[PDB]
Amino acid sequence: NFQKVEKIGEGTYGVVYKARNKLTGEVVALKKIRLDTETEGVPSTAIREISLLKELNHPNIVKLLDVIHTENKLYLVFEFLHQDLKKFMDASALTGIPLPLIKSYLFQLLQGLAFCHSHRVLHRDLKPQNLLINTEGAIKLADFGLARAFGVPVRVVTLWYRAPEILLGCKYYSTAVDIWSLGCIFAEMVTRRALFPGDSEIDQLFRIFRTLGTPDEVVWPGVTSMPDYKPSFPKWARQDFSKVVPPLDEDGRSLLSQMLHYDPNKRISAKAALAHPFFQDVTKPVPHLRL
Ligand SMILES: O=C(Nc1ncnc2[nH]cnc12)c1cccs1
Repeated sequence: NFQKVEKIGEGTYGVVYKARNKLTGEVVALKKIRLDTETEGVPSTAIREISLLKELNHPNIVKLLDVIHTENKLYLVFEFLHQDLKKFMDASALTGIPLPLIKSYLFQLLQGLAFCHSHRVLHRDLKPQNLLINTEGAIKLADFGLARAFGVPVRVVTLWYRAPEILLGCKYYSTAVDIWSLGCIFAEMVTRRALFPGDSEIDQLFRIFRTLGTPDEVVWPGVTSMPDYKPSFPKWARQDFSKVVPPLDEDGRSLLSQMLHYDPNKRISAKAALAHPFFQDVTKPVPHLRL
């Protein structure tokens, strides 16, 4: 029922094609979901989880158009967008993305997050490659909720945006994990360099600690009892944000600090972040996009 137009890439869960729906003419992103058994068919809890996502609709969430479970295989049909934030950042490297556009994108992403989180759905794997942009100035979160439905594999899956509680082996993390990832992405928009580009779980942890300080029981009650916490972690002091994300203004640096609080219970929520004075002068610029 779908004509493949071209291969978009290898996604987190399998190959993704730009395709045309033969009975509506709609152009879509068609995602084949890799079965690990392949042979046993689609686990039923995955189908039920994914089916729930068909209802979690918001303008800043890439729309799940259809779920097709046939021949004991799984395909997801998503709304197609022409650019991603990773590609847009690479393109804007000389000049950087203008503040007003960073601000608009951050605000839109926080709306999408606050919607999802109010329904107790997390993303868990936000990263620039899953932040998609249209010609209208919109940015939208892709693959929302797929991590809970299918798992997140090691394969390399980037660790750069992973929250510290996940890295310390917490099993029962919260919506705070997405706020951490979006804070990382905010910082990368501003500086044009990834904030914490680890190449292993411990390198990721120690890059975080080198910037934000090694966490202790003062800033994060309970941290020393986390599964993968080690008393022998090096004890680094915290750096100034003014060093970390120049030339971001005081309001941005305030917001960023709250999004990168170690204690997930103290980390700002998406709802609260929408109220932050950083967004007092937010607008919706139209991006400069060549397709
Ligand atoms: O799926 C990807 N990119 C995508 N590109 C256009 N529209 C999409 N809607 C949902 N995902 C989309 C991937 C990018 C790189 C690998 S897969």
